[PDB]
Amino acid sequence: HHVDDDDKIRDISSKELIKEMNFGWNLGNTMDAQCIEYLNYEKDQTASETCWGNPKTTEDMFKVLIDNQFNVFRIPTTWSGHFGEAPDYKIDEKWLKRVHEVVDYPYKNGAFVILNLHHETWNHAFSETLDTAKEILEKIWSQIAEEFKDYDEHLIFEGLNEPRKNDTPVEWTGGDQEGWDAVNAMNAVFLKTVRSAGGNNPKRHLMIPPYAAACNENSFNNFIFPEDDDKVIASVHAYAPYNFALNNGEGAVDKFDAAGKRDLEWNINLMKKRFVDQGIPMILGEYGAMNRDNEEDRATWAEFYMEKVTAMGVPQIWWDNGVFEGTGERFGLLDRKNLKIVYPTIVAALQKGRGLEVNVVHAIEK
Repeated sequence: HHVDDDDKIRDISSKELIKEMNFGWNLGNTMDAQCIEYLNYEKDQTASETCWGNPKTTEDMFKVLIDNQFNVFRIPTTWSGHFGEAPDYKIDEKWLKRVHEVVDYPYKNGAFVILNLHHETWNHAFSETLDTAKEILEKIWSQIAEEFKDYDEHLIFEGLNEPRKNDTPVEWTGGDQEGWDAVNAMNAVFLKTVRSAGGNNPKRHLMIPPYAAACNENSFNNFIFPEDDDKVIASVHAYAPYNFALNNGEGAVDKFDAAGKRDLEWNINLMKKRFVDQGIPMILGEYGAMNRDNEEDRATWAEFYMEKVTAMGVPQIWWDNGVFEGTGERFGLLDRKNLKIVYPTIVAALQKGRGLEVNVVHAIEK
């Protein structure tokens, strides 16, 4: 130990590393917020951060979550609108500086941080678009890898978010050959680009999604996961059971019933069979259940899903968009302005289901 550098990145496998993860939270609707048309990014390259209504991110927001034993923070980040033309596609310096500031909030506090490319307009899973998309991917990921090359293993890159065939019948059903081929080609570019960047990047842990990051047989069966790289993790998003957790139309329910339970087990089984049983590390980078004024049902669900993915060594990361009111997706858990856990029974259910001591700190008091 004694003579080791403070900069050094541990050479450790993703399967071992993820045993250090408790469970996670996304800074949603923030660095991913995309208001290219409404705002004027050329005149203020970091105003997008608060354009969907969240406050400007602070270090104390992460400290509250750490106090509750969250230790992986995903920072979904939309680059589109903040970078220049071909052939350099240069990221604007002020936007990169702010993204760097936000990553440092959980990072400098010793937690895990995932940084991705989020609501990109240019990386859709189409054939006639793919050449450009690979070119941009390469240029963008080079810059980000260069910016953070000195960061240790706690900073993970997730190459793409939900790459898919936007506005076609196969957008959300798991895709088709054109989409599968495109997502595989883009993932391999991301992977090649980081592994050959400077500093710690060769040993950085890297997440790649199947098509749409979808938990579904089509996507899973057609996803190509790399040989002999022990530092790659599959990225999957799964708000199951959809009718309870995320559906705002006719099939929606506010009760976690015996059928929602079976639907979630089925989904967990698909991940188990595709990844855990194949010795592939995976992280559920998004999940959540909206508030439908049903705290006890959401607590039971969250404990159940946590205990099920914990029972298999898979961490999951709550999607928190800061939204608590309205019709629309109420995934808020942290009140970012008052610095309070709004649904402490949900956080207790995550601690409990993870196998941790239950201790919810900074609860609202109602």
